[PDB]
Amino acid sequence: NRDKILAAAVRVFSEEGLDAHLERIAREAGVGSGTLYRNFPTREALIEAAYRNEVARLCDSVPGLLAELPPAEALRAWTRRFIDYATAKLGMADALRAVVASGGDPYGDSRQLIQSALTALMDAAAAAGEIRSDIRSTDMFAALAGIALTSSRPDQRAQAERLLDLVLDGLRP
Amino acid sequence: NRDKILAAAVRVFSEEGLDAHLERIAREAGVGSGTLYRNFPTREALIEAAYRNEVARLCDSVPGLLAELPPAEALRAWTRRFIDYATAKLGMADALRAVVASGGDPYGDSRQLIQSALTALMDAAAAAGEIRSDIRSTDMFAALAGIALTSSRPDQRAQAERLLDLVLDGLRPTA
Ligand SMILES: [Cl-]
Repeated sequence: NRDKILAAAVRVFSEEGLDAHLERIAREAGVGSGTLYRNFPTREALIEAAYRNEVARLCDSVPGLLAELPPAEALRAWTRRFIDYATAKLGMADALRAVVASGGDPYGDSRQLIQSALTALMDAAAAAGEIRSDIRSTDMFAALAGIALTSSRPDQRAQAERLLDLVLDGLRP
Repeated sequence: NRDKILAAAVRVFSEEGLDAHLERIAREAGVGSGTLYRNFPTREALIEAAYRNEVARLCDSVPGLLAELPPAEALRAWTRRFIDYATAKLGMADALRAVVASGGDPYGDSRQLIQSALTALMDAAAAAGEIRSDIRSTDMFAALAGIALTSSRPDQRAQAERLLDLVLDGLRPTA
């Protein structure tokens, strides 16, 4: 419902930019525009909420991934989700740029939250002996950030996947 | 510098709500007020950032706590940090309201982030056999929230510690 509105926000802001038709987001989410407005009264609030929700969905996937997969495989799956997040962030670049230029702070403590999710994955994989234990999570984060910077476009997805494979291979015991 | 400002903001807004003077926050953070205005050009932007920082610090303590303590004791230490957060939240009630009434949203996905931190703690403690595995993290969240609502005054400190003990005892395994 909320997740539906904010998923729709990512899509519509990515396609239409800052000037997106808000009624389109409501309708795609199967919701009235009064409902959209009661929850997200300004377009900047909606943009920021959509960004924050991408961040939270990425971070909050970790316990479930660790529950279902061996920890190095959990880390690998999560790195794909990190690129999905990067591709989303890039998709709504014009919208996020506008919120910042108008005085907003969509980002807040997102970098720390994402770093901590990575630390949780890497501590579990290192404890299991599935990865080396001497790599810092802050350096892995920088590696993923660079792959985001070079390879976040939808058309760069194969290169992004191969670069993720290379960095994950750098973690091998 | 930012962590300092934001920590000071939470402290001052939770104590004084909207009577908070920005000069007091700058002072406690040890920074010049121009520096504070440069970074947070609006009182509501300061309040929102302070709240979000408080949530993220609470969530991000989980890996480190699980690295240093047996997982049920990690859970216990973190639940005290949760009550610290929820007490601050209650104290910042007027300030958080003012962020809303200007069309902003301090809360975002905070509930989800904090519930997930709780899930991480409870998953580890159940895997280790140190707690039962059949309690829901949304229920544990509501239990801790309730303690913050009943037992937030400085004179209720000991009660809050006893309620935390009671809730953690409800988590005890069969064997
Ligand atoms: Cl944040």
